[PDB]
Amino acid sequence: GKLEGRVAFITGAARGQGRAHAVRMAAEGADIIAVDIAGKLPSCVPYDPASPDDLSETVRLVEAANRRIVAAVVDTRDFDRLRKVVDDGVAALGRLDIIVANAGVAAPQAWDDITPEDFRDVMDINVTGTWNTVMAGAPRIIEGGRGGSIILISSAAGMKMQPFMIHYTASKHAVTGLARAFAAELGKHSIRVNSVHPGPVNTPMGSGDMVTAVGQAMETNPQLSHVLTPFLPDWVAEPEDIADTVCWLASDESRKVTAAQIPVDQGSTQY
Amino acid sequence: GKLEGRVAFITGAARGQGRAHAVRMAAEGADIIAVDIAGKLPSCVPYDPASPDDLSETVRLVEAANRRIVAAVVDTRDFDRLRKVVDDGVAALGRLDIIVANAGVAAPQAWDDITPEDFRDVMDINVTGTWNTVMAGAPRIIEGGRGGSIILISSAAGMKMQPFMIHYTASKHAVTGLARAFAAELGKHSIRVNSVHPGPVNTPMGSGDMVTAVGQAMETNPQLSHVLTPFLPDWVAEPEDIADTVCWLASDESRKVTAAQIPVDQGSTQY
Amino acid sequence: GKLEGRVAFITGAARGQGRAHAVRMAAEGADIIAVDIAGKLPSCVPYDPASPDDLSETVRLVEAANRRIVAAVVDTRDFDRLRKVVDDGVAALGRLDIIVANAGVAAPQAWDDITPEDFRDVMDINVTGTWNTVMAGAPRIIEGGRGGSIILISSAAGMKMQPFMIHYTASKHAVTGLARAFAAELGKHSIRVNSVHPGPVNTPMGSGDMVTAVGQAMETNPQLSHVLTPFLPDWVAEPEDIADTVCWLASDESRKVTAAQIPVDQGSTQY
Amino acid sequence: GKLEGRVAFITGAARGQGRAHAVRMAAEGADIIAVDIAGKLPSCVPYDPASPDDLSETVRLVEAANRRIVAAVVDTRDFDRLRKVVDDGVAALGRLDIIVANAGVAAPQAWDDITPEDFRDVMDINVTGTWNTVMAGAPRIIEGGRGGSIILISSAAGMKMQPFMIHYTASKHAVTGLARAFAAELGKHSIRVNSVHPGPVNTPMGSGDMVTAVGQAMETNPQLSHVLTPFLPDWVAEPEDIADTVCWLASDESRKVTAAQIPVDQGSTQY
Ligand SMILES: NC(=O)c1ccc[n+]([C@@H]2O[C@H](COP(=O)([O-])OP(=O)(O)OC[C@H]3O[C@@H](n4cnc5c(N)ncnc54)[C@H](O)[C@@H]3O)[C@@H](O)[C@H]2O)c1
Ligand SMILES: NC(=O)c1ccc[n+]([C@@H]2O[C@H](COP(=O)([O-])OP(=O)(O)OC[C@H]3O[C@@H](n4cnc5c(N)ncnc54)[C@H](O)[C@@H]3O)[C@@H](O)[C@H]2O)c1
Ligand SMILES: NC(=O)c1ccc[n+]([C@@H]2O[C@H](COP(=O)([O-])OP(=O)(O)OC[C@H]3O[C@@H](n4cnc5c(N)ncnc54)[C@H](O)[C@@H]3O)[C@@H](O)[C@H]2O)c1
Ligand SMILES: NC(=O)c1ccc[n+]([C@@H]2O[C@H](COP(=O)([O-])OP(=O)(O)OC[C@H]3O[C@@H](n4cnc5c(N)ncnc54)[C@H](O)[C@@H]3O)[C@@H](O)[C@H]2O)c1
Repeated sequence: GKLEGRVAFITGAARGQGRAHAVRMAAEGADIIAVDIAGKLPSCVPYDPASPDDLSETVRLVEAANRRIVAAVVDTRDFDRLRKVVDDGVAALGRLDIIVANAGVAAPQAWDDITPEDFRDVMDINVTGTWNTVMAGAPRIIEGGRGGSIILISSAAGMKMQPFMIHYTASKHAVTGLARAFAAELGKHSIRVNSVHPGPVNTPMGSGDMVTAVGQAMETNPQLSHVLTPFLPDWVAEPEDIADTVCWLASDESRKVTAAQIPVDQGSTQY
Repeated sequence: GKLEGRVAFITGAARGQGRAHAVRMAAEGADIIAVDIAGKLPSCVPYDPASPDDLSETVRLVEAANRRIVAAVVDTRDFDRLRKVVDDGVAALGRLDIIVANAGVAAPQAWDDITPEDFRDVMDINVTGTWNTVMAGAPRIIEGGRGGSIILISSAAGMKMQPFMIHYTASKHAVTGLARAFAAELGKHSIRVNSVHPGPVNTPMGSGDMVTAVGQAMETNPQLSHVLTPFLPDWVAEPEDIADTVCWLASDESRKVTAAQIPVDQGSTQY
Repeated sequence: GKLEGRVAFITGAARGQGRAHAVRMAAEGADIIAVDIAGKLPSCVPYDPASPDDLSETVRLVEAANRRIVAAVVDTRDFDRLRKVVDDGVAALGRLDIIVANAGVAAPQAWDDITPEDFRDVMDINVTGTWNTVMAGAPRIIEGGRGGSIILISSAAGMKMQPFMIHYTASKHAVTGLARAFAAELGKHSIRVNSVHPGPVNTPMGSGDMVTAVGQAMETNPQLSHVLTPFLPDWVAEPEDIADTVCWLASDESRKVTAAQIPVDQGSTQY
Repeated sequence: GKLEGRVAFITGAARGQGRAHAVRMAAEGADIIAVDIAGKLPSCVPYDPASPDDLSETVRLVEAANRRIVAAVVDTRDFDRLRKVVDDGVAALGRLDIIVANAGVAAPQAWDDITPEDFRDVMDINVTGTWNTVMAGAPRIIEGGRGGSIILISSAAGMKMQPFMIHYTASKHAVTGLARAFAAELGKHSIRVNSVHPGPVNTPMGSGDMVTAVGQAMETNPQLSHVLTPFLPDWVAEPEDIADTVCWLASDESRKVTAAQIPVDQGSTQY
């Protein structure tokens, strides 16, 4: 496997893309430190939350590949507990090489329906949770002295833009900034830091009231409806496609790639 | 003048570039709604704070140009107070056409010296404050039915990156995201939203211990010393050079320009 | 007048945007060196060519503003004649401060209908002609020892992309590269070099004949139909709108701005 | 073998990165159509040209990997010959899946030492040769009806800029544009088109008088010396590092990635 003997720390691992990364990296020989909030999301979020049962299933899948996994229910906004969990994982698994900062939320809203609390919540999770993840993981990669690879999941919205969520777009741009900023200062440790920018991905972020919320928002400005048009026939990527790119970024075959924005969007950022 | 009969809402107006904008737009015929925190900055900020007296001196300068000014001591993180101040100002001056979201802080710090507090404070002011500013002002532009122009002050850091301030670079990227996102949804009201990206500017953001904080950070990674190198002979722009660009963006001579990132950096973002 | 005493060299001056630059900079007090091919364009170009009479009309409009103007029929691909025309102009007018490299062509074609000759003709005009223009003018700017300002006209296509003209998008990207490259080496002379990226502009390039060509190419791929969608209500800028931006770039009010890509596209490059 | 049963068409295959792509893709199970000028380079080029013997050695290595290879000495500027070579290769090998447009030249020169001939030569090769490559291969990928993957080799210069080669920088931006424009019209055939942007690579592009040419150009503007500074400790990548990224883009593990600019530059485009 491409990641034999390695240990990856992955947030938002209970389902969707985060589960896809855990499962892919375990298959490549990595042991896993997996976290998810596994509970209530901000009230502007229209789809269903993840559950402790979801995270148990990620655990089951990773063990079925014969790898060790340390999993915990924790909010990426809770820096002290996140730091504690990472330290407990590393003590247990012996090292840390890879961070995937994947936990995030989306909430379609017309600009003038976004309350201060709404803005705060999305920014807190998508940016501060992302910064907390690097801050919990990086000193443990540095201590090993082997170099490493940190992948921050941004969005197509964080390279170009996405309409009907001012907070989300801001937050995903902030993630681009976090990648370039952490890349510059962590590069002397041979730690690569890169951001990944998916278009629409087939995950439970499409569940609950998402379709309705998107539908309602679009009505407020129909001129903005083609911002996510791809060049390929596909509008939607599978979580495995994102895991493909993130696996490559984790692997030694991207050892010279850092500070980069990697789109996996069937071309829509150039549309 | 290029802004006869217009009204501009300018944040961070007590000194530096914010004062230069007020003075420049006043000279152009605009009445002003000016706000500043005029007091203690986050503990990670190494330079000196502004005072209420700094804000009064901006008031004097604008009145000396024979223009009207409404001014208030207010934190851009305080949405409730900011909306009230804007609403009273617009009631007093008759309309709103222009927003310059200019209040911001900088703090040189090694990445591993940024506490959760420091990160939060820089993010809250540079992003949340910026968002609060548009939210308080844009409805007043809309109701006038004339279109208008909103300028968000980002940084070179928000187009490329700047080392030794993870929070700052992330926040200024977020500001790029705010300008594109607000441009997309407000465009139907004929409201332009653009961001401006200065390199170093000759302001009191250079005051107190800033040069010291800079050298101390630079010491942690000398390889990063040349990120801000210009193509022109000059490393530093004057606040009036930034006012030059923001005035163009406020004027009817940029009516078709929106969602843009305008650098004023002597070429450094391409260095 | 913002350009009193200055001299500007403008290509593609016979009509459209180039004429609007001449007229505007004349109104601001500059004398003008104006050239145009004023004759046949490559066969892939679907709209009507300019004529000697068109250039003569630009001359009269410039003379009407009480300015001096040296005008000549010349192909920007003709490096020797372009250099002599500049040299003659500078001998007559005393100096050179400003370059607007505006001459260019557009040709909608399905990717597989572009012949080698078509690709060559579009590249030669849009890239080599632009490069010849800088090589003919920049030595005379340097000679004066006053600094100066060079504006290359690219396109939204050269920031993002435009479908159905592989040559044109490539050429306009080359223009972004020319600007950054010349900015880097000419900056030591205090010569700024920037690129300007219009969306659709209301000029003879966008004639009926063009519309037909655009419709034909579009039929080959309907999904690519919304690449030029604006955030503002207007899809088309006026040539005066572009002249507003290029004038600001020529003026001392942008003395710190170099290597920049300035869009005038109502938001479309972020759509 | 990530590429069993596939056929890749690779230009500049006699040595350096082109040979590394041939060798790697053959190891991954692909058969090869390989071309190289294998002779005289433009006179502005300071390093050593390749020879027919170099190309024969590439043939030797692919054959030793137990793969089939069709190789020819041909200039990418020659559309007629290049197309005929591709056609003979596809008649022999059965199909075409992958294109690596890698043939390119570099020439350090102060801006005012670039002759019209130097400019045209660098442009014809890096841009027209690249376009000719796609035009010769893409119809063949289309006729197979299986989708495919086109990788254009640009440079870090084509994402940011590189000093002391106006032509080179312009050509590599043009390559960025080509990737986007072709991605747009070929995506309906499930053909991805992407560009790859290396920083310095350890190849014979460093041979002959390259070191001298670089040092001499640098003397004309010492301010520009740090444009290629990395965030990682290494300034230089190996051709295998680039082959890693091109291999990934050729593979099914980047099936949703198109119109992307992929830097392999240790972070220098964000420096
Ligand atoms: N789905 C898309 O179309 C799409 C497109 C672009 C980007 N993204 C981004 O990709 C990432 C993966 O999301 P997904 O599509 O797998 O959606 P998902 O909602 O199925 O997965 C996200 C997971 O993160 C967890 N999470 C959310 N907030 C958290 C917090 N504060 N602390 C800890 N865990 C938290 C959720 O419980 C959930 O398990 C997110 O960063 C998202 O913004 C998604
Ligand atoms: N000076 C530089 O080198 C530089 C470079 C790039 C960008 N910028 C940005 O330019 C903008 C203006 O900065 P400046 O150079 O004039 O520095 P400055 O400190 O002189 O002026 C900033 C002003 O904003 C005010 N302010 C700060 N936080 C506030 C808050 N929460 N609420 C209300 N007011 C607040 C301060 O009191 C101060 O008066 C900032 O956004 C800054 O980040 C500065
Ligand atoms: N009109 C648009 O929608 C649009 C959009 C983006 C960019 N542009 C760019 O704006 C610039 C000006 O174009 P325009 O809209 O005024 O169109 P236009 O055709 O009216 O003007 C272009 C002028 O340049 C001249 N010209 C063309 N090739 C020449 C050559 N080799 N040498 C000398 N002169 C030459 C033409 O004769 C014409 O007078 C061009 O670079 C064009 O690519 C136009
Ligand atoms: N070496 C670097 O530092 C570096 C950095 C960034 C990008 N690049 C780019 O990478 C690519 C590969 O170059 P390399 O580094 O392996 O150097 P190289 O000179 O060793 O390889 C280039 C090969 O292309 C061939 N070639 C050149 N022009 C040709 C033409 N018109 N027709 C056919 N073949 C031709 C040359 O003969 C040579 O064998 C080029 O596009 C180059 O511009 C190189």
